[PDB]
Amino acid sequence: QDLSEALKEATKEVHIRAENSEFMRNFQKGQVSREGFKLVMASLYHIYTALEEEIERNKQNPVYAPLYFPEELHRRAALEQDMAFWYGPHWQEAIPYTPATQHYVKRLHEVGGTHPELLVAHAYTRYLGDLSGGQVLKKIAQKAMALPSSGEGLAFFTFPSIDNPTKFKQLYRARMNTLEMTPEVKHRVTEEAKTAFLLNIELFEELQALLTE
Ligand code: HEM
Repeated sequence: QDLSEALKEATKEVHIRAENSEFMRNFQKGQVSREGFKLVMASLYHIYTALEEEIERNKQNPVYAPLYFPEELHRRAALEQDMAFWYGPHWQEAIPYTPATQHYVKRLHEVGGTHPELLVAHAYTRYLGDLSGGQVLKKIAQKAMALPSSGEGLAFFTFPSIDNPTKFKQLYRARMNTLEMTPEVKHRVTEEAKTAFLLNIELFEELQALLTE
């Protein structure tokens, strides 16, 4: 069975759980505040920073290399612009770095540094979501918070080098399917994808509590 299918199957249950975290439930209903939106976007800034550091570290490693698409996919630059938008020109000392964010970053560095054959799980969990359901979330954010169609403050959700997210997702899946796969790697990759999802749920749990304190 192809890796792209194996990952979709292995994470469909946990995905349902992630959508129904209290934070995402509120987000999807259009009940996201600037305060809540800033917290989550600052946490993604740290997460994607770590993810992409490790991608760059492993760009030539054949257990990752076919998924090397910085121009199309990388989010760090977009997130910097968003941080300048939401937090102002001194954003680097204004943005929070929460413990649940630190925990996700830590696992990203473990994977990138010690288990790079699992990095695909982490890329899959973030980028394929961003190209799919992230575009729905963009539209809700825009409407909730009166964010302009010109895209300021939502650079994260914008892929100016990808014409068509569906076709690119199909390419990315096809290329995932060219990674050298053994039963051992496949099984652990799908497990790590479930972990990546849990790390995201734990962040959403944490942020909700911080908003409700
Ligand atoms: C309310 C929150 C969310 C909504 C409404 C949402 C919605 C979606 C939608 C509509 C799709 C496309 C499904 C399909 O094409 O069959 C999707 C795919 C995806 N979503 Fe999300 N999602 C949300 C949260 C998340 C979170 C928190 C993660 C990961 C952290 C994520 C990861 C993904 C991934 C990896 C895919 C690709 C599945 C695949 O094709 O293999 N989603 N999601």
